[PDB]
Amino acid sequence: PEFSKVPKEYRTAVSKAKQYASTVHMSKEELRSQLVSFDKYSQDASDYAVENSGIDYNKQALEKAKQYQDTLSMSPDAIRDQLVSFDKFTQEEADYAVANLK
Amino acid sequence: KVPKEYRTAVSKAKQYASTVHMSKEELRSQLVSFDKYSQDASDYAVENSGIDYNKQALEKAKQYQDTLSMSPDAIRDQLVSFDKFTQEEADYAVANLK
Repeated sequence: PEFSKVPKEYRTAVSKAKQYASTVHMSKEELRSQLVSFDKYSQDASDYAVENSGIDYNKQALEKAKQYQDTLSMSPDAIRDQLVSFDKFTQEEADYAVANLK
Repeated sequence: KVPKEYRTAVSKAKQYASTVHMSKEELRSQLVSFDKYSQDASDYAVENSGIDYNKQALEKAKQYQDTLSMSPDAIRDQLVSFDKFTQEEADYAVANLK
């Protein structure tokens, strides 16, 4: 749905989604839950924001993967499972993240 | 009295405490592996940046609760087992969840 025909709330949710993605490295599902649970956006505004904020979730997975590697010295395989099972990144996002680790 | 690099490590440590919310042990490792500080500069920074690790545990507890819809008890275990916060930091964090 085009940006100009969308409620103000959806545009504010997009602004908030961009803030979260630039600071905390969330998967689409983590961000979807954050916008509803913390910011109190409706499910529809959150669902719109996670898809329409220009977020590259492969890059989000890579940044989270680097954090796990640097803060905890977790193995690439342990990081891949954590990103999928726990953070709820897709398998392809987690595979891309770990292929770009040290 | 302290080297410039110890003071920039403190300034870097404060940046993580305002946006990322790492435990002392996660931050100690981060400053070395990611930021390329010496182990001595990192060990100094994690203790001398005025960081409240109780507050860091609470901020990280809120992230788990809202991003993953985690229960208070699952968050408590996660903060200790995964994040390496102390038990006292994790107990404070969970007691302060709404």
